[PDB]
Amino acid sequence: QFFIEHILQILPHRYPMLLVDRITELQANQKIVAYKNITFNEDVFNGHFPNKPIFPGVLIVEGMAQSGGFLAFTSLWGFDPEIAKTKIVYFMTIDKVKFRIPVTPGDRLEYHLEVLKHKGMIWQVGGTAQVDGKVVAEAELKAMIAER
Amino acid sequence: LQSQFFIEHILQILPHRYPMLLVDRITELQANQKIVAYKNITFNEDVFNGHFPNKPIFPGVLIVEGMAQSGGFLAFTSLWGFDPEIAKTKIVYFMTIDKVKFRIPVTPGDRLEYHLEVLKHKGMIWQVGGTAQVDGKVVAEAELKAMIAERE
Amino acid sequence: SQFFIEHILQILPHRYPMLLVDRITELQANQKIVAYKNITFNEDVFNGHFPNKPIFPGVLIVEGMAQSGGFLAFTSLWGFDPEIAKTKIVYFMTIDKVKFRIPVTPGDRLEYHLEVLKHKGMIWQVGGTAQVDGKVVAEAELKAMIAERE
Amino acid sequence: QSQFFIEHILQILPHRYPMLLVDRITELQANQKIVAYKNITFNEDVFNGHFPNKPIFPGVLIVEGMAQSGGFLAFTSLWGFDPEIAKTKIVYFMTIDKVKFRIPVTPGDRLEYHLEVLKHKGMIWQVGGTAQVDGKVVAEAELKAMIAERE
Amino acid sequence: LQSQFFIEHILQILPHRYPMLLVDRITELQANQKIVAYKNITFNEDVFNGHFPNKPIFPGVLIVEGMAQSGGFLAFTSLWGFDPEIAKTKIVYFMTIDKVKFRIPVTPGDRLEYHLEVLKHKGMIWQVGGTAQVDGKVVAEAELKAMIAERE
Amino acid sequence: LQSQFFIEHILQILPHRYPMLLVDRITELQANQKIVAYKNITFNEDVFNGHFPNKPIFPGVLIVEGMAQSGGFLAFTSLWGFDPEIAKTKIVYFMTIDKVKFRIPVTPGDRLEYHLEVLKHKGMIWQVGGTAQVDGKVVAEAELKAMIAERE
Ligand SMILES: O=C(N/N=C/c1cc(Br)c(O)c(Br)c1O)c1ccc2ccccc2c1
Ligand SMILES: [Cl-]
Ligand SMILES: [Cl-]
Ligand SMILES: [Cl-]
Ligand SMILES: [Cl-]
Ligand SMILES: [Cl-]
Ligand SMILES: [Cl-]
Repeated sequence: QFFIEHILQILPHRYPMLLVDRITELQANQKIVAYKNITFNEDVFNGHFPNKPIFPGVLIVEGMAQSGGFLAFTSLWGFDPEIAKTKIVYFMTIDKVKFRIPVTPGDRLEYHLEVLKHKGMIWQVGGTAQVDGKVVAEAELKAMIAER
Repeated sequence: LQSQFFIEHILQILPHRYPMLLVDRITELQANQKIVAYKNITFNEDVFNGHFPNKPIFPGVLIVEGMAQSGGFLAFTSLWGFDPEIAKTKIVYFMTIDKVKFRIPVTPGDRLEYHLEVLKHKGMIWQVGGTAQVDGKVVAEAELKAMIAERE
Repeated sequence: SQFFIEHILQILPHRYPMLLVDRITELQANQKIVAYKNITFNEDVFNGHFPNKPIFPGVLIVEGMAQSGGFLAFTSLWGFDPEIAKTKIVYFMTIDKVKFRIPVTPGDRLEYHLEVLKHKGMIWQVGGTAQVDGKVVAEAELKAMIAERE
Repeated sequence: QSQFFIEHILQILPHRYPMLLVDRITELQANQKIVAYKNITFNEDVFNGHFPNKPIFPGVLIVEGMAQSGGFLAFTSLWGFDPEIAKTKIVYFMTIDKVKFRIPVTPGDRLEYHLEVLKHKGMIWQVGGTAQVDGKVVAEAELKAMIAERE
Repeated sequence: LQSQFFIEHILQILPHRYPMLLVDRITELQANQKIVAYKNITFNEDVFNGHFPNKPIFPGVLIVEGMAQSGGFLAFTSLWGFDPEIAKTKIVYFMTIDKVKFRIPVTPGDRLEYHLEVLKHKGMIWQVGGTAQVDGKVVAEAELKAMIAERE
Repeated sequence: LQSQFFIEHILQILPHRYPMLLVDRITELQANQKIVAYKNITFNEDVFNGHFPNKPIFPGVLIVEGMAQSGGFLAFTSLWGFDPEIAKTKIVYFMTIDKVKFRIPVTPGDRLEYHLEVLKHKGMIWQVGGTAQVDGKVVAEAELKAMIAERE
């Protein structure tokens, strides 16, 4: 397992845009299973929405893109914080996303992504976000790693 | 129904609030058909503390969000017109997102212009599509379907 | 016995960034409560506690146990009543026998387990532990008092 | 140079969030004048309290943005775009005078700072000018800063 | 109308909220003449994250803002006493600032004391001037003109 | 070893940072014996947004935290003096907290004075006890046992 501290050593994202808390499964060039805890104590809930906290669907996707990003980094150079500290990640395409169940405080948002296709710095992954066994969202995306 | 709406009009229609209200002004609007709006991008926004340190790049997913909110405003006013009292008890869920492509990164100092056109709508379910533009160039394309629902 | 953030928001007066209970999984009147708060990196406290080493504050673990306990005491007397809830305030008088055994970090489901040690009138004494995946990460005893909002 | 983006502004000014009030610089003439701006969006924390339901960019923050522009002008005039010397310098602002507010600034506005050097003697720089939104003057003010060694 | 008001009272009179309410307590007040209030300066303020890293210094412009808010409080209570119901239908507008001097940097642990007197006043327009002090020493001087207006 | 330390010195000794650095200044410091410090309480602190709306009260658990940080500063410096290079490698952790009692609510405008005394110390293990005061009145009491550990 990779914990927050390791996640920090690979992903360029920081607060309040680092939406992955832990990595539970990793299989180079194949897939990755990870998650982020959802708590009321997040600033995003002050406006989405007042008196009715609902984790933004677009942030679920960002969390999936980030999980895929970690798969890309590690699959490319392994766990190398040195190289990681010079790159960043750009979103290229998002497609076929569907939300089925709203994610709320108290939820364990689990990301399940598999590599669809990749070449060089460009990676295309797809999968689902699950809560307690159920699919709350599915999506496909292509992200690109680049030098800062 | 007017065609130009300022931040105060937006706050009376959309349920979104800080830090998730991503539309500052509406420049033009055709009921049940089209809407053009924009959000200014400044370094003085909290998302930039983490995306990314020393390299402020407005998140691509937040661009989608702003396009969806533009559609949501279009949806609501096309349904009930500018009715703040009916609006204060509704929210908006994302149902789907398709064919989005990011062409140019958005940075502090940009005037991110949203252009959404209604592709199909029935009752509460609206499906809009369009682009996000900075200085007349297209920085993003997207298609999305969102649902308006009575808060309960 | 199962209360979600929405039910919690109606009883407790605490709001962001000081509402430290996300869900209530078990509740037995005048006896005990079991609730939890999710710990994620996406929380403002982690910007300074501490940079490059995220560790949920121990005093905030106690705060969450207090809120859980205050919630237990309140509903025990009046049940789920948003009305009365606005006319009352549960503040804590003492805290004691606190012990931190394990660090809580982003990714943990911080579970609160409080029971009613004793109560007399509006003064309630609760105690228990903070648990993460079965282990006891902390423990404490608290005495709260229920009063009229004012 | 003449045009600097947020990237360059970060290497010259010490100001950071939530006090970096200049997004880009569109004009720069050493020892003469500077034209820069900051976008005003609702998605800014200050709007949570100034004011609820009535978002109005604080007037003092406009004067601040103007002060930040003058400082970048002063610094660049002395050493040009030098991130390294930048880290060793300070620009204390000593006084502010003749500031008038004419039109409120709100979300959706492009706050353009127009400043010119009014006097430069030794380490003391005196600048003045206006803040403009869409060609109209929304505020004017005078400022005096001192260049010193950071510590 | 008394002369000591705490944050609870200031909240019911001034329209400013976090992170822009910069007056914590009013210690002295003379209708239409003068007021003495203060704001505690602590490191635990978001503004210090950027002003400046590893060198916390309270923004000079914010000290003026605090003096303005003190003036606004005096102005309002002078005209309507402690009236929260009417106070809710107003906001203050900065009209002018002049003669400001920043003599001493203000930092965490300082009790920023505001001293203002009415230089002129007629209707909603009030002109105040004075100093900001820390432990008896003048940290700043300023003159400002504000206006109380119907929020609509 | 001085007895007066300001925010810039506190920043070199404690690893705490916004929004968990709860000590603004140290007025008295006696090695292995005691420390007197304080934190200014202002409305301009994020914590008051939710504790509580329309009724700002400084969290009691945070008073404790501020007392512990003081005791922690006392601990480190009693052992190494003002050694920033070393402080950067150590970190103090709460082991226990006992006999905590809150007597008076803390609010904006208050100067929260920490008074901690060394009850016992052997190596990296320290037991401190004391009170939190506001204008000579005791608003809280507590005892803590801390541990000075490696930061790795
Ligand atoms: O008054 C207290 N907490 N909350 C009070 C309160 C909360 C809300 Br909401 C409210 O609307 C009102 Br009226 C309150 O008095 C409190 C907190 C800590 C204390 C510590 C020692 C003694 C008294 C205390 C009272
Ligand atoms: Cl959503
Ligand atoms: Cl992106
Ligand atoms: Cl801790
Ligand atoms: Cl203003
Ligand atoms: Cl300043
Ligand atoms: Cl408390």
